[PDB]
Formats: sequence, C-alpha cells, structure tokens
Amino acid sequence: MLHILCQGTPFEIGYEHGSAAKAVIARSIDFAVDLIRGKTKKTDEELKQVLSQLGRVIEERWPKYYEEIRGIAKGAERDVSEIVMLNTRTEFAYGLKAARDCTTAYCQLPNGALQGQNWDFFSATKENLIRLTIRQAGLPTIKFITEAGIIGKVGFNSAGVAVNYNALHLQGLRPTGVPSHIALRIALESTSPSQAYDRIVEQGGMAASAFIMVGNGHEAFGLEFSPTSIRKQVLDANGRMVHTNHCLLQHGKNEKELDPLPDSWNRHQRMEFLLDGFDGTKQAFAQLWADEDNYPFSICRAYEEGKSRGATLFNIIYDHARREATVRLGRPTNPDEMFVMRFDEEDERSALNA
Ligand SMILES: CC1(C)S[C@@H]2[C@H](N)C(=O)N2[C@H]1C(=O)O
Repeated sequence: MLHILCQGTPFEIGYEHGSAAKAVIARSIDFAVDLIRGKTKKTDEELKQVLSQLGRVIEERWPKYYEEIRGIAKGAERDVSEIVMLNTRTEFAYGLKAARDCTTAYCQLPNGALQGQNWDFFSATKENLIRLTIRQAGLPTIKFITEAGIIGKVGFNSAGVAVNYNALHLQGLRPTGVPSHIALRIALESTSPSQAYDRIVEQGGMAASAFIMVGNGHEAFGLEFSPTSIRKQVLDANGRMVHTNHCLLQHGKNEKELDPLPDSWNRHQRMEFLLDGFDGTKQAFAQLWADEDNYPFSICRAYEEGKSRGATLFNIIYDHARREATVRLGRPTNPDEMFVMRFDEEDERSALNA
C-alpha cells in the first residue's frame, strides 16, 4: 500500500500527501462525485457553492486542518472544494439525501489489550486506500489508513492512542458542527483517550452521525453521536467493547436511527459470541475478523451483486502491549496485503519536539 511520510507545516504536510498520492486522489474525487450525484437533484454549480460554504466553516473553525487541506489541493492539483468534499463526504451525502427526500472490538487482556476493526465499504474505494505517517513537532506522530485525500481516518499514534470508526445513521445535520473525519484527526493528535474525549467534546457538537472508538492499553471508550447526542460506550463486565452499525446506547427521545442494516444486529451478536470462546491470543483475535457466518453479510463481509453492495476492505489490529498495528488489506479470509506499522525513534523525537 502507498505509504507517505508527511512532515513540517500543516501546508507542507498536505502538499506531500497531495503530490505523492496525486493519481489516487483523482480516483477518490471521481468515486465521491458519483456517490454524491446519486444523492441529489441539484446542479453541480449548486454543489460547488455548498462545498465553498463548508470550506469556509473549516477555515474558520480549524485553520490548521484547512491549511493542510489547501496543501493537499495544491499537491494534487485539484480545487480546494474537491478536497473539502472528500473530508466531509458522509455529512455532504447525508445532507443532500435529506434535502432531496464495520465491526469493531476492544478487549482488555492480562498480557495487553487488543483492539481492531473491519472497515466495510464499496470495493471501488479499496484501490484508493493509502497510509500516512504524519510528524508534527510536539504532537504525537500518527500512522493511519485513509482514502487518499482525507486527513483523518483509522489508525494510531506514538502516544498509544488507537482509533476506530463505524458508520452510524442517527438523524440530523449541523453544517457548522465538527465533521467526523476531523474528529478522527483530533483523536489521533491526542496523547490519551481521555484527552481525545475532551478535545472532541471541546468542539461543541458534531456535524452528523457516526461511531468512534478510542483506546490505549489502559482504557477505551466508544462514542455514538448525532448533532444532538453524544453518548459514551464503556467496557462491559468482561472488559469488552463491541460495535457494528447500529445504536447500542439509549439516546434521547427525539433521536431517530435511519435504516440501519439488519446484519448490523447479527454481526454484533456474532462477535460477542465469538469473544466468549476467545482464548486471548493474538492469533485467535486475528481469526475473529475472518468470520463468515451469515455470508455475504458476515463480519468478514463479501461483495455479492444483488445481495451485498460492499465488502470488508481492510482489517486493523492494535497490539497495545507492543504499540504495533497489523493491517490486512481486503478480506481477512484471504488478504491482498499484510504489514505491521510501528513507530521508530525519529517518530518519537518529533512527538517530543526534540
Ligand atoms: C456498502 C456497505 C458495505 S457500507 C455500509 C456499512 N459499512 C455496511 O455494512 N454497509 C454496506 C451497505 O450499505 O450495503
């Protein structure tokens, strides 16, 4: 998988990403444009203006992230609004559709916690998956898997903070709220899960709906959110946390979950069952993500035309004890690629600002 090392100012960071992933970003934009057009009757000109409005929000509220977005645009030779689109894709898509009309686990264990997910989506995006190592002086070094062009997704940092992301569809949109991928980046720049929690909350409200898990070797929490609800998931009596694509927590009376997939319930029940017979070993933990019960709608999801629109596109396993993330591209039953991410002393020097 394309691996880009980004360092320096926010703009320089964005620029390296944009330059080195130029052709991949073009594919990301193409795919996003197709997806977006499927959700709306609006003309492209109107869509451009909405994106200009969203860009102005990011510029005002998170100038550091906007500067990076500007760098990505410059390096990829694309319009800033196109990159803004990539970084607000879910929110943008949700909003347009309203106008018109993943399996994750954390296990606390004696020889170190284990945390992981499968990311399930349209297969077209798998070829657009890249990884970035981002060094910013005085902040944790981040290593994360993302679709080319997007500044926050799934990964971990030199401080041991590991993040996971699940689609969730509670109703509501706040265009001035924090986009999900910005919140992911905020979590990835934090030195602990507690700080991550604090800094996400600091934003004063989410733009839309998703689920985010943040953990290290000691503690972990999940967040189920809408623009009007932030509910915290904690470890159960077994030191476990499981999440799929539906609300497990009680939200306010006004909250409304929109068309979650039936298999989201099946997969959660399945993973909890699997973790019951789980012996604690890293080998067995890795095998959980290859489960094919209820195929093609399984934990290891398969694309099957006329049944399931997506597949598991990657799996990540955080070995908290060793601060290593094992990544398997494609379906864990037969991965396209497998590699281990780890921080070296240079990554650590940047984090210390030494
Ligand atoms: C296309 C997807 C793989 S993406 C969404 C969620 N991750 C899930 O499961 N789905 C599938 C769906 O919406 O059919």
